Amino acid sequence: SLPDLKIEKLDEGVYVHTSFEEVNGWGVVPKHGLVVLVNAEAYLIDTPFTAKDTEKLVTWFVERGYKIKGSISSHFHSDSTGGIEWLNSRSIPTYASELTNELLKKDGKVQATNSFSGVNYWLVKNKIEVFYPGPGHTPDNVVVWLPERKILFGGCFIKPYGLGNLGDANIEAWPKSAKLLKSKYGKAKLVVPSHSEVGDASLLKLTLEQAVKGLNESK
Ligand SMILES: CCOC(=O)[C@]1(CS)N[C@H](C(=O)O)C(C)(C)S1
Ligand SMILES: [Zn+2]
Ligand SMILES: [Zn+2]
Repeated sequence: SLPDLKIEKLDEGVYVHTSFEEVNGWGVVPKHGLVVLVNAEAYLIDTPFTAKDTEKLVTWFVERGYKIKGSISSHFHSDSTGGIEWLNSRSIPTYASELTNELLKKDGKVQATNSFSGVNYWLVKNKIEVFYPGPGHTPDNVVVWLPERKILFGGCFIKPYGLGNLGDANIEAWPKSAKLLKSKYGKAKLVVPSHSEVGDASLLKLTLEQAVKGLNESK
């Protein structure tokens, strides 16, 4: 038995959802995403691993009076996209980058119904921004920025204590992508990783250090 879906308030209008999955060779893996509230509407920043937990997460906010206006997935792995199929079946708009949707399609997985293409994209103008720092953990990984809270969801790109699975990684680009991320969000109040605890902007520095060290160790 895996731990249950957790939902925890992080800031005004910002909640961290944590789901858990058994991943062969990694044991029980936690995955953090966000739910962001704008007025009476809720946006999912990454879906939980599974449809079950995506439904639980949606139910919780609907029962509390928030309409689910959409989800955005930060990269194509199923810890960010596992609930897209279920959201689509409920006519809740799902978003992912063009490249993320291409990689879903290539793996025979359900795609988001909406795609965006380019370095920056406003999911909600002035409230929820999407930014592509370049390849790192995967070729498609993006981050999500909440300007009114100075909170950055770094997703599986933020790796403060070790890079993790390099199977889909672009280790030669990750240092550059990490330097770009740090220079753009160096003033973030909070940085939310997918697989470790929330921290401050130093998680940007630590990530860059881990990327540079990972590229060095591949000699
Ligand atoms: C489907 C299970 O796989 C995953 O969804 C991830 C996506 S990042 N794979 C990673 C890895 O293999 O290191 C992880 C940190 C274990 S979680
Ligand atoms: Zn991943
Ligand atoms: Zn991940």
